[PDB]
Amino acid sequence: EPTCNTPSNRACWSDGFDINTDYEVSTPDTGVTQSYVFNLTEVDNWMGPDGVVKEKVMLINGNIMGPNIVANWGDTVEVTVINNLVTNGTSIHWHGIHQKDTNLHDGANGVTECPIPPKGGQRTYRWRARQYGTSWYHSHFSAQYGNGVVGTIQINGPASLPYDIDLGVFPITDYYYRAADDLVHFTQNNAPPFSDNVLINGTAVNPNTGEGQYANVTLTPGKRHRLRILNTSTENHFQVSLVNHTMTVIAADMVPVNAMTVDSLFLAVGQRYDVVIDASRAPDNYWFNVTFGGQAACGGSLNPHPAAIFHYAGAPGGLPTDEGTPPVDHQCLDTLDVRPVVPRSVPVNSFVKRPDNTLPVALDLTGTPLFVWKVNGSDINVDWGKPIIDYILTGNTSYPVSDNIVQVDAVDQWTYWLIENDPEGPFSLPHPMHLHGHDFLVLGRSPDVPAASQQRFVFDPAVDLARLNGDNPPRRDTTMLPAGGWLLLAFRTDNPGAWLFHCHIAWHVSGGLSVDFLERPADLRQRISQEDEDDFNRVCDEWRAYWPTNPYPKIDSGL
Ligand SMILES: *[C@@H]1O[C@H](CO)[C@@H](O[C@@H]2O[C@H](CO)[C@@H](O)[C@H](O)[C@H]2NC(C)=O)[C@H](O)[C@H]1NC(C)=O
Ligand SMILES: *[C@@H]1O[C@H](CO)[C@@H](O[C@@H]2O[C@H](CO)[C@@H](O)[C@H](O)[C@H]2NC(C)=O)[C@H](O)[C@H]1NC(C)=O
Ligand SMILES: *[C@@H]1O[C@H](CO)[C@@H](O[C@@H]2O[C@H](CO)[C@@H](O)[C@H](O)[C@H]2NC(C)=O)[C@H](O)[C@H]1NC(C)=O
Ligand SMILES: *[C@@H]1O[C@H](CO)[C@@H](O[C@@H]2O[C@H](CO)[C@@H](O)[C@H](O)[C@H]2NC(C)=O)[C@H](O)[C@H]1NC(C)=O
Ligand SMILES: *[C@@H]1O[C@H](CO)[C@@H](O)[C@H](O)[C@H]1NC(C)=O
Ligand SMILES: *[C@@H]1O[C@H](CO)[C@@H](O)[C@H](O)[C@H]1NC(C)=O
Ligand SMILES: [Cl-]
Ligand SMILES: [Cu+2]
Ligand SMILES: [Cu+2]
Ligand SMILES: [Cu+2]
Ligand SMILES: [Cu+2]
Ligand SMILES: [Xe]
Ligand SMILES: [Xe]
Ligand SMILES: [Xe]
Repeated sequence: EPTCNTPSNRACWSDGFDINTDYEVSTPDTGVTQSYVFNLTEVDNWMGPDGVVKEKVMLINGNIMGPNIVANWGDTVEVTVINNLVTNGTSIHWHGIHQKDTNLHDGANGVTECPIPPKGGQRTYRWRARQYGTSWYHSHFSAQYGNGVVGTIQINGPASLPYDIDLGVFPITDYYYRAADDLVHFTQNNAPPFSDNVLINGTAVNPNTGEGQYANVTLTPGKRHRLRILNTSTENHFQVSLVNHTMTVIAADMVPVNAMTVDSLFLAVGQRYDVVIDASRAPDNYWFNVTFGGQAACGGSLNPHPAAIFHYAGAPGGLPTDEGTPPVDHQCLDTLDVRPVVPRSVPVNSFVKRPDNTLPVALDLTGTPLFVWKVNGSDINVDWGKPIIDYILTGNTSYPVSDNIVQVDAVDQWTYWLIENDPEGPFSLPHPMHLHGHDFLVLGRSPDVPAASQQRFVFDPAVDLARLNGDNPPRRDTTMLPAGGWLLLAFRTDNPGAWLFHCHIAWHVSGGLSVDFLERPADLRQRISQEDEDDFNRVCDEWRAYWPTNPYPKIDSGL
């Protein structure tokens, strides 16, 4: 908990801890634990926020999102998850939480654990808050989170700018009336649909019926407000802007950055930005707009103008009256202009593309179903009843090809990775690439061009080394893989474990778009505590015993 964190000095946190402390190697010892229970249930014919009745939802504690997790830098977070769905297993991934030597609590069913069985299955996750900022959690059971199994994480800590009010979490998500599993089946043979609506902080207005409500945020005039924006969608990538206001970014994902004032922001799926907003405009009501760019290549909604209201306290009630100005087209790309407060530096003056450091993404339209995604020649397909961790605990090293294991034995070294976006395929799409267990450095990407321009780019050392940035590049957990192009990433092998790396569009990871970095398997087997081993076995026991009774087939990757 904080001892010197105030509106005038958000840079300070407590004795020996501030915005400049390297939070990757230094953690406050609070001795405090925050507890939550997530009770999952399945509801049919559920009337949602915009009036529309949905066939089926799967909810945490009977709400549209689960608990808002709130703790301090250095606390422990402990969550009991109880699966009262009918047929589905479940696993909760803590997106943005590195799980430093807690790989078994990562929530990747088929990798770190088996799914928690239905009809009362239970498991407790426990992790340390070694990073402060805005994150989120969600099911990793195929596309299950598309049904409602999702919520926010707020870990308090220092910030790179002074601010007066913390408005809290502000999750933005696409919203589909059809259920996740039908959408998985749909996207296996059909391009993904636009979203029926966009929920902002849990609420939206129906574009046809006018039912539902606008998110309504009250700003205190003259004050600096921290707003924690998240994109918790399954596919939609968002552009956001506040009419007649700027936003000053103070963090990207769970990494604080030097303050950057912008008129608008692109958020890929899974991305977060903490911003500061100054209520220094005439007291009034202002639209907060969700827009799309990129020639629909990274999403869209059937609601043409999803919005929230920003209301100055003391202003009249009612709807904003200035519809404002369309933001610049972000071309399905996040900004590489952010600079982490705590710096990292690495050499970018030489690189050789090789099979062992290249991950070629490929759309295969030649099998069944129609749309199958492959990485390095293979579509991922995990075994819920036999996670990689079971191999580790059993000394078995013959992993199925379908597990897309990329084994990395280097101890605490920087590793570089070239991701190629189907430069020779029929067509290519932007993908939000997400890495479990670490933040990566974004050293660079193919030239920024319009998202649907069909331009194809292969890494060329001769011209591309010069475009790389090794001097405190963007560091975060999610970044865009340009359509038709490439992305050059780097992470340090400081955390033994099995760590998924995949596109975060539910339909694409469903259809195979992922690898699994097996980081220091040898060190891993040694760091698994007896309590994690026993509990891993207990849960796998119960799943394996349940699965032969499940009425439904596994129809996708499992992720
Ligand atoms: C998870 O539970 C859902 C909800 O019942 C299942 O989704 C159904 O799946 C079947 C078989 O593919 C479809 O015919 C239905 O249309 C789906 N219903 C809905 C509302 O999506 C899904 O099969 C379950 N997954 C597993 C492996 O148990
Ligand atoms: C997001 O929505 C939540 C849920 O409605 C809001 O939480 C409420 O905040 C108001 C104003 O402080 C309180 O009167 C309620 O008691 C809160 N409800 C709960 C359950 O927390 C939250 O304010 C919204 N976020 C933003 C940024 O406006
Ligand atoms: C959003 O919330 C604010 C805060 O409650 C509402 O502002 C009030 O609006 C009424 C008239 O509707 C005024 O009489 C009050 O003086 C306002 N309170 C404050 C603190 O300014 C506002 O109505 C809400 N906006 C909408 C459209 O629902
Ligand atoms: C921000 O969102 C608002 C509210 O959805 C948009 O306002 C609508 O603008 C359209 C386009 O001309 C009008 O036809 C509607 O009547 C407006 N609706 C309301 C409720 O007033 C606004 O256009 C959006 N601005 C941007 C820049 O996207
Ligand atoms: C889960 O929630 C249900 C429905 O509200 C409740 O009846 C049940 O007791 C809960 N189970 C547990 C173990 O919390
Ligand atoms: C991709 O597969 C090739 C075999 O064709 C292998 O040599 C290479 O190491 C693989 N790359 C990665 C990072 O898995
Ligand atoms: Cl993660
Ligand atoms: Cu995620
Ligand atoms: Cu994740
Ligand atoms: Cu993708
Ligand atoms: Cu994941
Ligand atoms: Xe590099
Ligand atoms: Xe990576
Ligand atoms: Xe990948």
